[PDB]
Amino acid sequence: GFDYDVVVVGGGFAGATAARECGLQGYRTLLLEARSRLGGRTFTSRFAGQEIELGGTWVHWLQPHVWAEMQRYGLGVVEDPLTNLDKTLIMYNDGIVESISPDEFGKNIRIAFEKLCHDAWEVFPRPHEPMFTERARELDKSSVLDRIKTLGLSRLQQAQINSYMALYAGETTDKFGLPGVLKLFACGGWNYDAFMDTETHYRIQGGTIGLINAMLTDSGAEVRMSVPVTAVEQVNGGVKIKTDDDEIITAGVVVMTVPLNTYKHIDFTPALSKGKQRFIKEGQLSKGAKLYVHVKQNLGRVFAFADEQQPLNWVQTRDYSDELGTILSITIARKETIDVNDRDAVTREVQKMFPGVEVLGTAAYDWTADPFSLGAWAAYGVGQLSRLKDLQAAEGRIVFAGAETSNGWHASIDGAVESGLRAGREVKQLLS
Amino acid sequence: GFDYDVVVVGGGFAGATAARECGLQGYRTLLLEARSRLGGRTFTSRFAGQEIELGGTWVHWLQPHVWAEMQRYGLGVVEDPLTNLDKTLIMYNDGIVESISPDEFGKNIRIAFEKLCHDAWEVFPRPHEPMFTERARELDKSSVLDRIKTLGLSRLQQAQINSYMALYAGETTDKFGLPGVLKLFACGGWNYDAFMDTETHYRIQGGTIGLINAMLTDSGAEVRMSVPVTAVEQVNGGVKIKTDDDEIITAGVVVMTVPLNTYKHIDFTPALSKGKQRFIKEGQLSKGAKLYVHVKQNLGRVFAFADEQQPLNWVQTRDYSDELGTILSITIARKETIDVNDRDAVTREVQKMFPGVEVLGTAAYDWTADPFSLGAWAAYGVGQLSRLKDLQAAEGRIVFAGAETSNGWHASIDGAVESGLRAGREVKQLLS
Ligand SMILES: Cc1cc2c(cc1C)N(C[C@H](O)[C@H](O)[C@H](O)COP(=O)(O)OP(=O)(O)OC[C@H]1O[C@@H](n3cnc4c(N)ncnc43)[C@H](O)[C@@H]1O)c1[nH]c(=O)[nH]c(=O)c1N2
Ligand SMILES: Cc1cc2c(cc1C)N(C[C@H](O)[C@H](O)[C@H](O)COP(=O)(O)OP(=O)(O)OC[C@H]1O[C@@H](n3cnc4c(N)ncnc43)[C@H](O)[C@@H]1O)c1[nH]c(=O)[nH]c(=O)c1N2
Ligand SMILES: CN1CCC[C@H]1c1cccnc1
Ligand SMILES: CN1CCC[C@H]1c1cccnc1
Repeated sequence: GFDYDVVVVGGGFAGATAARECGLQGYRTLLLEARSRLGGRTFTSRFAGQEIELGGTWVHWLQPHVWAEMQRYGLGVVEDPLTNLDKTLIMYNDGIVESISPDEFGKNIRIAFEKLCHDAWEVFPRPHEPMFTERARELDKSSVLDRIKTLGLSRLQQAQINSYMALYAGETTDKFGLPGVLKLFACGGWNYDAFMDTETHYRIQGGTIGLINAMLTDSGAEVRMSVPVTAVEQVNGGVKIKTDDDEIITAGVVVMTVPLNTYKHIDFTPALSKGKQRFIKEGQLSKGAKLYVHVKQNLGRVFAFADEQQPLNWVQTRDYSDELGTILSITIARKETIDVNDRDAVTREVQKMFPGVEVLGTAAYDWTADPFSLGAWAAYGVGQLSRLKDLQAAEGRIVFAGAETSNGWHASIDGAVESGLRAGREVKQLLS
Repeated sequence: GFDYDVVVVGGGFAGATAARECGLQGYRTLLLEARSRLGGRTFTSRFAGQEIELGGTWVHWLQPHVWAEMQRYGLGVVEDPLTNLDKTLIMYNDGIVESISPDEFGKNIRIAFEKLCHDAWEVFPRPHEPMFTERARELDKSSVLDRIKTLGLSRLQQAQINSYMALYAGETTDKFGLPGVLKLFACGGWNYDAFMDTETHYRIQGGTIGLINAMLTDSGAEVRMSVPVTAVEQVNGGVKIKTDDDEIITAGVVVMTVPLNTYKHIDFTPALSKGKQRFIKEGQLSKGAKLYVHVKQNLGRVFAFADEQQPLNWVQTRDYSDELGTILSITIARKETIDVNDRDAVTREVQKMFPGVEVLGTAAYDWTADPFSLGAWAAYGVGQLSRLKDLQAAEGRIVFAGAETSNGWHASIDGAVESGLRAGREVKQLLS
């Protein structure tokens, strides 16, 4: 006799997926979202006359959960200009920007990545069972920098791969866990060309928010925004959920999908297991941010890495023409290197990378400062992947999901969807 | 005012998927299946104390649609013994059986396959859009043998790759379309090690029939077996469906999922488009069959190719031990090379490959003789992939699906599931 069969906390991809799974079974379903918008660590917006994605953006058909959703809802891919590049740049830690022949640039990051992931087949034959091999557990004592130091890379190759890895860490690479990277590489078919294609090439037709809305419309669930959950109590065979204004909603089961780094906002009664408490105290690593810049010049199709002591770590073209100029998509590994909301600073750093351009505008999102993400994409520190099952475990009538808790594409939209399908299955089990 | 909102014809993976999609929307749904069982070109059975799969068997997490279903229903993988092989054999067209070091055997098929598919990245950058490039249309004038003749392969390599390709054709390789193979290779991450892992390594926990049953239970649809549809007439804004005993069922929309090679059993009014009629007159190529053999000896973990003039084209171990002996899974490219239901012949051919073994039993399935498949897995002849859209097109209130009609993994369970998700979306569009 509860208010709802299931309450889903969080309206990103994990929560939207879980609510869709539950609603299609006929369960009375409520989704509670803290922000005044949906999408979570994805956010569709507009800038310089284009639709832009200020969080998670790119997907691929090798990513099984999100691709199946795109198949169900009839969403095509939209290709960003990553082939036939006009310029490929590396900006080293010492501030030098060097233009590299695009063919040579791609050959060298491929060599570095395949060397970094040389044992991916042996360590992760089953990337959706991350601790399947003893070697993966042994490697979880090492960081990505530990391995980079043994590869004998050239100066170009070392700068490229350390830029790539600092971005995926949202942190310096001495803190970044090694097995999680090998596992993503295995997910992308154990080969660099395939894996790179999955990461920044194709966007969703209609945007991330379009797929969120399709799922929630399908679900039939009641959806409420601007309602943060601040406490969850298991009592009377179900759960009592309290919001910041002390209203109480009861439910048979709760699906938690909030980002790991935000669990400090929520009091659990009884306390969560010690393993989960350890993960909550640690958090995940990433301190990233994202921004678009509109410049007056037509730079064509460009790509740049910047190493971890520099701010503009991953740059590529979103749009270009003589009439428009260029819109650049820029992802930042560590928000401490640049205040993406400080336009003067942004203009200085962009000109450092592209001397002589005039900045006509910017659009930025500081995911690390946002109270309802407190960080960016999921990134495991040393030793954390080994303990993933602690985060995944159900605790009585509370089910846990979110990209951090997925087995496969944990840094991606796909991993969020995966965790939501798992959550739907677990809700069905708990309501049987 | 029809009997049903939607009638799904056929209870293989495409039909089970479509019925699930439609039932979860609340549409009044009926599935009609011709055989007295479900599963279509998959069939879970029992032999020598083990559960066996006499049709489609192996899946992979790089296959997005079937993997997402396994995530939803909580189905793990079951690994067959393909690593650390004890014996790898090649049987040439001239009947010689040669034992090859397993490491060398794998190196040589990898070289042959990567050479055959050397241009897969350029021809199929988007494997789910098969005619995206002009080069793919140009290559659809050539057969797989046409390309093999230009590779300069060794005797071992040519025999290995021609065996592999005759199996995927279910026919001799001079008739097999080239682009469809390049496209499957692209689906498997554009690399041989990944692609091979997707094809014969992992089975579905609980079997193909377990996943069919889960989908149809979820669907809530009414399911009727031993009811072949023999005619479909579009009339009165919907469809009239006639069965072999002249009963008539009416519906708003019909989803056709029967195998292409069986369309001769069904009269359409009005006639289907000329493009579809051409495909129906041509059919798809494969003439394959499958069988398991129980021998008294423990052969360990074995793998064999046999070239296309010989019958046992793809052999691997299903189970082995000293107490049990060995169960071998054998797939046959062309049913004209061996009568899989003739036990004496099977014993002769197995002994030709494994001289000295004692055959204790067999279990076989002649998919090419079965009236409700009239062939095996989908295999395109020369020029057919270019015309795929003709087969996919809706015709008024009739939607078409089945693995032959998919864009990606068309030779697989995954492509069937893909086509069923597409059909569900199209039914939703037609009922709006
Ligand atoms: C800048 C940037 C860039 C990328 C990416 C992320 C970021 C930040 N990613 C990763 C991808 O965006 C990410 O993995 C998923 O969006 C995570 O979805 P979840 O639903 O797990 O969490 P997510 O954080 O999206 O959703 C959780 C929800 O919980 C809410 N919430 C928090 N506390 C709450 C409370 N107390 N009460 C109620 N609700 C609460 C939040 O407001 C949020 O809506 C990505 N991926 C990819 O596939 N391709 C890409 O290109 C990128 N790039
Ligand atoms: C021997 C063998 C081996 C393999 C495979 C196939 C075969 C035959 N495949 C391919 C895979 O099995 C195949 O692609 C799908 O099962 C096809 O699913 P569909 O639903 O498209 O057709 P499918 O043929 O399964 O379903 C069509 C249904 O329509 C019914 N029907 C026909 N005419 C009718 C009528 N007039 N009225 C009513 N119903 C009618 C049939 O009885 C059948 O149940 C495979 N794939 C893979 O992923 N891994 C693998 O290892 C293999 N290996
Ligand atoms: C594809 N991604 C997953 C998480 C980070 C992200 C990414 C990669 C390159 C540039 N920006 C974001
Ligand atoms: C994995 N497959 C798809 C269709 C044919 C099939 C196959 C491959 C190897 C041996 N038997 C069947």
